[PDB]
Amino acid sequence: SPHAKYLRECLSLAEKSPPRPTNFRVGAILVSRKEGDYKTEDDRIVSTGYTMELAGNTHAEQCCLSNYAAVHSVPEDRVWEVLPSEPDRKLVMYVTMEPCGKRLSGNLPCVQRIIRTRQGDRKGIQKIYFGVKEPGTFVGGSEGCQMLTAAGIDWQVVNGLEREILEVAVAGHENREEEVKAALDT
Ligand SMILES: [Zn+2]
Repeated sequence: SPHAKYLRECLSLAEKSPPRPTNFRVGAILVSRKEGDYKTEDDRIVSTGYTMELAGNTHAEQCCLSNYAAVHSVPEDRVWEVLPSEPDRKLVMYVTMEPCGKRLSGNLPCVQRIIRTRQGDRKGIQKIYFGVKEPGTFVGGSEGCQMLTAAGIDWQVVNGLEREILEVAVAGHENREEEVKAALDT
């Protein structure tokens, strides 16, 4: 019920990303939600991010977590130590596209950044919502979803925004419109 609204807010974040010929403009919002029969009024925003918000070749999930790490004065790879881990609440990430499980560079993929948050006595991110079951990379596929399931992280596709999410994501690409039509065909 609130999921489409959160993904529209994610799409507005994605539009802050600079269009480039090889990037995927994505936005992400991390939410703390009461477990069970929750009220969206009681949601708390924990962090936000978008592709290339931070210098270099950064993804939306990466920027979302690194923003929180910077505010809490820890290195980005130790953000798991400071993310909320409260009784009766769960961390939920909304992101326009499926988190990637493979990156064409040496950078850690987004699903691994998500899985990393569950360490020690910290619950980490418990569920991912996204609007297109394709990663924010050229690879395509569902490897991100498979890695989430293998790690015990829930995920759910929210239908109805696929074309708009893709049009924004690949706005900087030479063959963007033909590429959108192919992704919607998939
Ligand atoms: Zn990614």
